[PDB]
Amino acid sequence: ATCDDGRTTANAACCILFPILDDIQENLFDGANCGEEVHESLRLTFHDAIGFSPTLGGGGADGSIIAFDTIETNFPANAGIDEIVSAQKPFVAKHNISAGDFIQFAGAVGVSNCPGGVRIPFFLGRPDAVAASPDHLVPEPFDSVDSILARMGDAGFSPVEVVWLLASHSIAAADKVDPSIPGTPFDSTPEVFDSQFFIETQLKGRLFPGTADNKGEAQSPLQGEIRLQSDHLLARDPQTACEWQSMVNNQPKIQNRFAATMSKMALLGQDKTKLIDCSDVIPTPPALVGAAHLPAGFSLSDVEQACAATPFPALTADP
Ligand code: HEM
Ligand SMILES: C[As](C)(=O)[O-]
Ligand SMILES: C[As](C)(=O)[O-]
Ligand SMILES: [Ca+2]
Ligand SMILES: [Ca+2]
Ligand SMILES: [Fe+3]
Ligand SMILES: [Fe+3]
Ligand SMILES: [Fe+3]
Ligand SMILES: [Zn+2]
Ligand SMILES: [Zn+2]
Ligand SMILES: [Zn+2]
Ligand SMILES: [Zn+2]
Ligand SMILES: [Zn+2]
Ligand SMILES: [Zn+2]
Ligand SMILES: [Zn+2]
Repeated sequence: ATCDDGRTTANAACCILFPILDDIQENLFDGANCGEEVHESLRLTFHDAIGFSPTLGGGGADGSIIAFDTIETNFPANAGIDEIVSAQKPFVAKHNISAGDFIQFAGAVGVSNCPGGVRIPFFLGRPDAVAASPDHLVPEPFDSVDSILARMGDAGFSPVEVVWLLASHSIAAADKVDPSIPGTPFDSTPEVFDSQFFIETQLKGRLFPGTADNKGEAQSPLQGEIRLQSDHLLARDPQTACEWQSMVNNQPKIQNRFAATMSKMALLGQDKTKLIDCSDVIPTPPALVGAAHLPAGFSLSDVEQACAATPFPALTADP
């Protein structure tokens, strides 16, 4: 199909997305960059979708975190998310798509701006949210591995799928974990969707980049970086350590698993056979330019190898 302006897409119904794409690319993403708003919007896709529990309720990827923001944004685990919700609200008001669709669309658009990134499958047609998420559904950085795997499992994700989804932390920072140093990234390349995150989480911790007693924070190996206690544990726990290490310098796996699992998350609470596939409106992501590697002055002796079956891979070091 050919839309009013000459752009094409497989299903004509997808045409309404093109002006929305242009609007968000300039006005939310600072001109199609992989920056702060991309990161927050990708976080938002998760804090929307994971509000889903067979026992407790919540409609999943339904736009509830916008529609019921007054409730959801005051949950402790949602600290800091009010900023991006308030930034997305005017676009949702202005355009003719549901908040659930908008959140997933903005997340997939944003991720496509990141070198090494992926086009997450996107489906159009979610109805407006009809309930707030229950509290206590979003994993927290001071939660155990057992707790996180049980929560994500409750929502339908296996342990390997949790690791795959945490490739998100390759383009991410924290603002509230240590509010003395807001905006500190989880890897040395927060504007590149790469395996740096899985390498750097495996390094021996050395320092706290800000203050030293924050709940849910572990030592970081690098002054410009913050480490979550949840990521420290997942990189090391016998349940997840071997999958974690398998991501290192495995960019094809990161891409293919992240996109597939994000699609599954984007569809929590929904039914893709009632939705329309609009994946071809999402832009083509830029490529990686070079290999993930150790930071300057590090070596493999700085890696806390945690997988019994398989030696951590050789890596070069930024010299
Ligand atoms: C599995 C358990 C997870 C835990 C415990 C966790 C925890 C956290 C924490 C504490 C922050 C920083 C919040 C702040 O202080 O500003 C954060 C940021 C973020 N998370 Fe995770 N998260 C998890 C899974 C996920 C998943 C599945 C996604 C997939 C979309 C995701 C995407 C992000 C992004 C992109 C950021 C950066 C936000 C920003 O830069 O402002 N997270 N997460
Ligand atoms: C039950 As919980 C994910 O708030 O520790
Ligand atoms: C004290 As809790 C179950 O919200 O991690
Ligand atoms: Ca929701
Ligand atoms: Ca990165
Ligand atoms: Fe509201
Ligand atoms: Fe913030
Ligand atoms: Fe580097
Ligand atoms: Zn900006
Ligand atoms: Zn922000
Ligand atoms: Zn519009
Ligand atoms: Zn809780
Ligand atoms: Zn908790
Ligand atoms: Zn942020
Ligand atoms: Zn364990």
